[PDB]
Amino acid sequence: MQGSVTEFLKPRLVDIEQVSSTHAKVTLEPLERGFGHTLGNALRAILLSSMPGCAVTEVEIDGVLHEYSTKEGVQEDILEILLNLKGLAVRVQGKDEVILTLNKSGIGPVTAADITHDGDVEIVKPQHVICHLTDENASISMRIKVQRGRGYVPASTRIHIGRLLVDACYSPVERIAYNVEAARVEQRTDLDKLVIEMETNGTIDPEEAIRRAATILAEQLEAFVDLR
Amino acid sequence: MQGSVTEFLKPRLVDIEQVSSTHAKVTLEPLERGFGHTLGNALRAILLSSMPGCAVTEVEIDGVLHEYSTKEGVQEDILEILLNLKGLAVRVQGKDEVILTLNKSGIGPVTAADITHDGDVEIVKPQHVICHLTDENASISMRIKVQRGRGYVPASTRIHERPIGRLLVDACYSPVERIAYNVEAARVEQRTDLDKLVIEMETNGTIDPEEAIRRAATILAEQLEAFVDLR
Amino acid sequence: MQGSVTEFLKPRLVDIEQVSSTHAKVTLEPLERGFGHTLGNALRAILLSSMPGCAVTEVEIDGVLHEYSTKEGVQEDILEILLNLKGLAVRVQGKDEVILTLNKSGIGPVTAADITHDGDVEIVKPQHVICHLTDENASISMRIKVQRGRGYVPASTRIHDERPIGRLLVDACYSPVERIAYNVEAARVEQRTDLDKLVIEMETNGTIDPEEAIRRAATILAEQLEAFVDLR
Amino acid sequence: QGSVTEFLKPRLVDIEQVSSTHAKVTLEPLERGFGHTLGNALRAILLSSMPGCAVTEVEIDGVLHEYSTKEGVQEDILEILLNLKGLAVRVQGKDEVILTLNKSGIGPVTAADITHDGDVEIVKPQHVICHLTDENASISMRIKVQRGRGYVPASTRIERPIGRLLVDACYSPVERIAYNVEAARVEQRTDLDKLVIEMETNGTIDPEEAIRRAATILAEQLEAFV
Repeated sequence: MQGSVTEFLKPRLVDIEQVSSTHAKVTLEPLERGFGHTLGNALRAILLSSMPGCAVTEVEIDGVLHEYSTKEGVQEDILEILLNLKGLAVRVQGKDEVILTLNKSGIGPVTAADITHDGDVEIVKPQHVICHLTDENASISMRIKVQRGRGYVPASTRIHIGRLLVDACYSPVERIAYNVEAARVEQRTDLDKLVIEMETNGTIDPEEAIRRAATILAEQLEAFVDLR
Repeated sequence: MQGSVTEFLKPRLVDIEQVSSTHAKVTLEPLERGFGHTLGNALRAILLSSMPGCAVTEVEIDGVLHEYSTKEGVQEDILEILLNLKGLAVRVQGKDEVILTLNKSGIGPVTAADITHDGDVEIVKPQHVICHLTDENASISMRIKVQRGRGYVPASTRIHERPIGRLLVDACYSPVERIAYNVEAARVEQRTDLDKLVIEMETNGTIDPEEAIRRAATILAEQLEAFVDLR
Repeated sequence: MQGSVTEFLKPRLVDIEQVSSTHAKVTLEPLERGFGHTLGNALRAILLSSMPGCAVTEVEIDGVLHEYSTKEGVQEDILEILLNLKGLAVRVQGKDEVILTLNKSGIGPVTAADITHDGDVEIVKPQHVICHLTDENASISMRIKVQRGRGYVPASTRIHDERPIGRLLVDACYSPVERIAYNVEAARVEQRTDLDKLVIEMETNGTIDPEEAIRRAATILAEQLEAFVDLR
Repeated sequence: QGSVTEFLKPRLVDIEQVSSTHAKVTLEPLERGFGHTLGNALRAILLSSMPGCAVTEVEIDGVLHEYSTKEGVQEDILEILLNLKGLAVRVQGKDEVILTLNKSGIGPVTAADITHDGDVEIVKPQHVICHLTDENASISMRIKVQRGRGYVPASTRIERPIGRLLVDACYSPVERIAYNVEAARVEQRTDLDKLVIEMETNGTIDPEEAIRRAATILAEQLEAFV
């Protein structure tokens, strides 16, 4: 090449290792010394708190008046059910609120697969157990409210009829970790590669989780443009 | 939620408090919770290591063959002069290298103000003493090389050249010297959650506080180009 | 149900076991005897041939004229590159044709991660090697055409034209389903004893999710039957 | 997937009744490979999931056990139950209908002698159930016809005894199925087939409705994936 004063060498998503359906290892590579931790800490903060996502916020179970109520033909208590509903990982098309209906009579587990198939709704882990009906004459009929939000708004902060409130885990990102490691490139010798380890709820893809973290970051800096 | 700026309020340079000529307190305000430290740490890392800046790298003094003493008519030894030249804070237009000539005969201090006025070269502290000529028949004539760079770069360079440069001085190209930040709850009255990031800067004068920030942000934003939109 | 016309248990996606990023095991459960193989064979046929998906159809490499010509500074021959481009797994937003540009100068592998970042495009396996530049003065600049199609249409089945000169044709593997297998297994239900559970083993190219691959197979099936299920 | 109409959907294009209980239905616009896909799907539904009414119980006056024979009837009670098994009846919208058969005279007591019920349609009225020998002979029975699936034997059911008799239920409205894919010569394109489904029914079901019910069972199984 030809120049006089170098000041670039930007990283790019170079590899994706899906350890599982909800755990991956993304690696941004050309990283000038010190930039591993700079982007690593910036992103880890965005991923761990500013990611969008859908989450169950309310549930209306038939016969259940309040949380400390009773469901004779159900193994776990209503509280345990709301705790089960919190882990309902759902990916919805574009709406910011969708009502899910769950009708189930029988002996055995009432899983997320028993939820009424809505075309515009995606159930990440259908094998996710929400209930366990004990007797063969037992049944549950509930309307699970799923909303689009950010972060973690628990039941407390509110201003509210069997409307059962459930702690909202809106964030598609469950656990972020990063390592800087020497990306021993043939060319130079001082370059690193940032390895971002993700543990999502499935509702978000690793690469899109990164491209949204970067977008939140870059947009915060919009008022400090200065080209070059 | 749609395109270009969502729910997230964005920060902007809201105030600049120059504690002195080289120490200031910049404050970016509308900051959603958690963004104070996110930008604060991102920027503090860019400011503390990726800032450009000019620095004296070589000096050619007439009569002086090498860094070890003997200069007839000058108070301080050549080494002390090179150490003095290191502190020469210069802000240049757009040359990654400019040669400054300093001719001076006369009793008293040879300051940075005596350097030959180059149009594009801006001398931050003209009262910066480089020398002290003892007798009245004493004089120095040197060509000070000023280069653009980043970070510290020791006198270690080369191994074995029409144009030369006899004496070498350790280059501390960084303009930014020390960074500190505080998040503090902002004051807007309406939403009273919001924070304001206060970035405390101690520069070498060759760089303005706001431009130091807008360059830090630009290095950050450009690193993210493969995950955002630009490029 | 009340007057009764049904008298039959309907299966539903009950579990998804992602053996890996591109291999999963989907299981539809309440299945009346004989229905495991009936749906299993129906679906396996739809999945194995009627699935949509994105695929590289054309490529325009700078300096390369014919598909059987040389290249300065690249390890593998142009044919090998087109074969490499076939395995480019890309997931695009909403578009039946997107042009991807790949500019790369240097030494080492030119992977899918080097493709110019389009917002519209999603590159499934960025570590996918497309090239290997031998000398440092070596470089490739190509425009890879990615189209939305169905199943697999070989180069042969594109023998006419448009701009034959330069545009190198590549075999299109539109379907994101590389291999399907199914097992019926007794779903040893709590009370019943005639019920099975259909286990569909999938080996996709990543561009398609297991459950959506099934819900698209079922949709192709159900829609074929539209003239015998309603139409009135 | 963007989805929405790209494949050539087939439709019932012709019906060739080789006889009263044997037909050849043909669904035509069929993209390559879809002949066998639908052909095998349907053939499995037709061969095992079809409804159909069947005689399950019979209450003959004077008769108690199957070991009885009757005063005035040619064939023994067992033979009569075996005759009742072949009673092909098509009922409106019910899962159980009681048929009454009163008959005095000499000659065959056929399905045509069964008391005309509005809902009940008797497919083969000339179907012989009995043969009364003397002219003072007569039978009076209530034949129970139920809706169900597949072949459900009498052993799946069995003061002391109730009224009487049980008969092996052959609910399946269809006996045998066969299909051929054959290239269609549709005057549009050329890489298309036509599925020919050969049916041998018991008469209680029409060919086209047998297909439209097979397709409906199929499509409804896929409801959770559509």
